Amino acid sequence: LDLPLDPLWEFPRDRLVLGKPLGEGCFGQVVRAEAFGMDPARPDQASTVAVKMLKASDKDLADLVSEMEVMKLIGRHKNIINLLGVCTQEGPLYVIVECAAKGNLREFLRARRPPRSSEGPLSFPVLVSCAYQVARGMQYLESRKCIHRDLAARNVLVTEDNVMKIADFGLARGVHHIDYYKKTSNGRLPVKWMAPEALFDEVYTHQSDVWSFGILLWEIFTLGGSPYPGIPVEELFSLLREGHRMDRPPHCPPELYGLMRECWHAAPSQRPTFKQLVEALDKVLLAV
Ligand SMILES: C=CC(=O)Nc1ccc(-n2nc3c(=O)[nH]nc(N)c3c2-c2oc3ccc(C)cc3c2C)cc1
Repeated sequence: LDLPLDPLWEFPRDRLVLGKPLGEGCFGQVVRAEAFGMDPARPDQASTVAVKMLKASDKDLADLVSEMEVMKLIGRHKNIINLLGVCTQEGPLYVIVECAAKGNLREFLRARRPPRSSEGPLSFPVLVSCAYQVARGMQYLESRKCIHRDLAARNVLVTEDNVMKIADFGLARGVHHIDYYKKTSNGRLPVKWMAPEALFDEVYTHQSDVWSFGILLWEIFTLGGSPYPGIPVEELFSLLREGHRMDRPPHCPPELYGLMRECWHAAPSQRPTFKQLVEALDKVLLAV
């Protein structure tokens, strides 16, 4: 408490009904919720939102406050998870964002793996659209000087209308104390998304995010596959020092594997920019 009141963002906590937790092992810090009157022109209208709360140290408060203020600054875009409001007065700190109903893109793809017996849910144009939308979101974040630093399919959320929304672009990443052997409770090894300059030299640019986007492209066109399959972290270190790159996935046209390999060029200036990736993927989508 004793946080400043920002009337542009403050939302009455009694207009929230907190619901079931999100994430896997977060001690009830992020929950689904219903909000009433998030649109002040429809004060009684319900909507589904997501709420993040503390618990907590003085540092924990400052981290969330900083994460909140980052979202305030970055502004709104169709392909990111947008801040909707905050509860800072007369109670616990809440940060309210959009709820993307279908969950993260990795789980979305894996659950959709294949008269229409030969037709799985996911067609090539819709896979390209997913990649294009993420590229557009990332191009927006870069224009606002935001480096994501862990861009991955697990950090892209999918709305009821299959819109991609980049999540956690404003989360603290503790880049100076990453356990490179860390395996998440879902079995993910996040070191597998890190650009070499980040992993080896602790340098991040927008071009490091471009590297991770290449890994994300590979996840899309393997319908949520795990990158560097079967390669433990110790071997990944030596393979990246030798310049190893992932193989072309099955059922993946050369245009897309081409984009992947460009995103993994050693020199960051020889990777495409997000603006170039948007245009390249746009051409593929228009090719139908
Ligand atoms: C300990 C690890 C952990 O916490 N892991 C986790 C992973 C995903 C989600 N998650 N999942 C969805 C989803 O499926 N649809 N829509 C969402 N907004 C979703 C969110 C979500 O909610 C938020 C509310 C406020 C802020 C500031 C950020 C978020 C995020 C990212 C929550 C927790």
